[PDB]
Amino acid sequence: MRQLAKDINAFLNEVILQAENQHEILIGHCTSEVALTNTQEHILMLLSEESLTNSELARRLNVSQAAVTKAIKSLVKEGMLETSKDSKDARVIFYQLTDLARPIAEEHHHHHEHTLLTYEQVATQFTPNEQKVIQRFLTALVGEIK
Amino acid sequence: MRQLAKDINAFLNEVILQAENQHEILIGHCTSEVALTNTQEHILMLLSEESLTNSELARRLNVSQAAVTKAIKSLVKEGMLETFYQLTDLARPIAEEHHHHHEHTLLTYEQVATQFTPNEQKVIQRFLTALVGEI
Ligand SMILES: [Zn+2]
Ligand SMILES: [Zn+2]
Ligand SMILES: [Zn+2]
Ligand SMILES: [Zn+2]
Repeated sequence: MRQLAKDINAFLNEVILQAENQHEILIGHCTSEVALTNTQEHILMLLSEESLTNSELARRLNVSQAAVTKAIKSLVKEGMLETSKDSKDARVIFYQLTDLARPIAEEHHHHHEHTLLTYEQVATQFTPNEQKVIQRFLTALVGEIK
Repeated sequence: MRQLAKDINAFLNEVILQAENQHEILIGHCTSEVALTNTQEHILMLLSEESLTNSELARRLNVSQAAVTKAIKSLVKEGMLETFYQLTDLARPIAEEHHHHHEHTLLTYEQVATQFTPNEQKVIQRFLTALVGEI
């Protein structure tokens, strides 16, 4: 058996461990001045863009409506979200960010960018030809996992 | 930005999705005729090998002691474990199935690796190590 087979198993183990039960991996520490859960921040990021329903948020976040419901209630309660109505949105009423939430959504967005840039750093340690090999590997691996 | 950077992010999300709550990914269906969580099966597998404290199990799976303990209490309630904790006869085929599932998983990764040359495999190895190093 090739060493790589064992490396793949250990790698997947490490990924899951690093995910810390969150629905996503982000590189480095959150820098927000208000401590919201990762899921809460991600919601603020998404809603800073799309005015989604709690049901649509749950599908994207891959969680239960209940969890989203709890997240939203907390966000409304903590003054991160408020109800609103305006000509730019078809919805009769939706949750939009308050001024307090703006920097949070922005920070979480920056955190996603930093995460992608980190993978960019990793990718560029390899030649374009080598990157292609790594691409083929991820495709074959993900094909067996799903 | 290199597309590979985005592919990496997409891949990690898929792994996390596939590992729903579990501490590990396994390939294919669990063929146990019993509806235990993956963590429960894994704990049975380990205890089928040797007696371990809940603290030790937690270090083995890299999960909280709370996670291990809850799994154990359920296993006891389902008649899989008894007082260290030791397997009952009901649990034995399950621990065996979970071990076979692991073997099948490694064999699948072997099949993946052998789609690449020895030199290509090294590249992929360096990649895995570099990626984890940054996480
Ligand atoms: Zn943050
Ligand atoms: Zn996020
Ligand atoms: Zn199983
Ligand atoms: Zn296992």
